Amino acid sequence: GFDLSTATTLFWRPVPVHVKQQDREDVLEELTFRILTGVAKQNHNLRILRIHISSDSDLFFLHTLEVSEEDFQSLKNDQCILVDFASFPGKIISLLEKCILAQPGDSPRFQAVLTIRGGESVFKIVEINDFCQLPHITLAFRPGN
Amino acid sequence: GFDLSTATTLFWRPVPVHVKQQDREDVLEELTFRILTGVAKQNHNLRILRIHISSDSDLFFLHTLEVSEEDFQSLKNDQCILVDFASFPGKIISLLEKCILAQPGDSPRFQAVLTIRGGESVFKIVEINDFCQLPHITLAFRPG
Repeated sequence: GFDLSTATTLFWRPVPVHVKQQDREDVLEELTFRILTGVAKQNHNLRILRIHISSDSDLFFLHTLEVSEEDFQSLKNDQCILVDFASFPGKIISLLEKCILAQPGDSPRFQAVLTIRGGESVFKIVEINDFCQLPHITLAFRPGN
Repeated sequence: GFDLSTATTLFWRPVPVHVKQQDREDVLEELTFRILTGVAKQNHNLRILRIHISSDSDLFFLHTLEVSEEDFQSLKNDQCILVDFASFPGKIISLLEKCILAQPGDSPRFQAVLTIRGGESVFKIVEINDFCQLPHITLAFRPG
């Protein structure tokens, strides 16, 4: 539903992700994240944020998230987000940066987690401090483009 | 149950708390927090953690939280706690210290949040950054 033609790519580079699957060991792999901002192909007046997860090893490992300004309102409440739709894609990049610059000796420590299931995957960026683990943001991705 | 005689207080001082009860203004008031450690009178091997929140008046009414090592197992799972029961009170104190030394111009900023909903009060310590608000720990308290 997203218009890839009239779209602006703010982010497109590999990001260290702990890919978790049920009844399987955790696989740490460099996954490619592409963050796009623009309007829908169905509506050129509705601003939609798009995040695409891909892989260099698996060509058809595709997970996609599309969030409009309307759905962000419910997401802002559940995630207790303190910014509006404008600077929201930027805050994702800031969190994604911490995962990239993450070091085993860092405290607190950030890492990207992607839990794959049947027909839905759950992506999140968590914090590992000296006490507990905190999910900074939780997003739901769908298979395909 | 809890042996008040053989109990050690590790923390007892007022803490700035943002009362987020109902849906009104973020009422700020310093509440007195007390963290005790001890064992059960029936089972000396069972270590017990006691947390007391107060408003400090002549009523001496206290909302208390009691977490034994058995209750800690269930608490460790939900809150994703990565430390043992021994270092657990010490980490709570550290978060309480951050709330006290917190300033409006800090980023990120720690603060204590209180919410009272029908008898049960929900206390949690959250982090205020440039993006969102994240609870580091969420504890339920009971009257008396």
